[PDB]
Amino acid sequence: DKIIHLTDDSFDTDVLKADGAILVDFWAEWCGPCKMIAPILDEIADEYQGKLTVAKLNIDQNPGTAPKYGIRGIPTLLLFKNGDVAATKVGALSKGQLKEFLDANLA
Repeated sequence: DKIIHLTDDSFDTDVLKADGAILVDFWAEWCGPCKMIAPILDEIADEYQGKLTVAKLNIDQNPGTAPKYGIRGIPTLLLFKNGDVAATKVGALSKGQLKEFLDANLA
């Protein structure tokens, strides 16, 4: 619904050319922690509408994008502000932990 579903072709447009903040989630289907945080990312899209947009890129279906941001470990949450990484979070975390990360880097 409110979450952008990225591909390798849509990443520049959806992410790098966006006028505002976008939380990108680099994930895969076999990754248990990625699946842990997925419903938390749905809640965050709701609570932070007007402040931020959530986007997801699946690194198996789209294998070109991840090695440009040096990703070696999933889930990796990267926060962008007009196309530049502001903040990096590696591994699973809770709703409250993710909020705290957002509130402090939304800045």
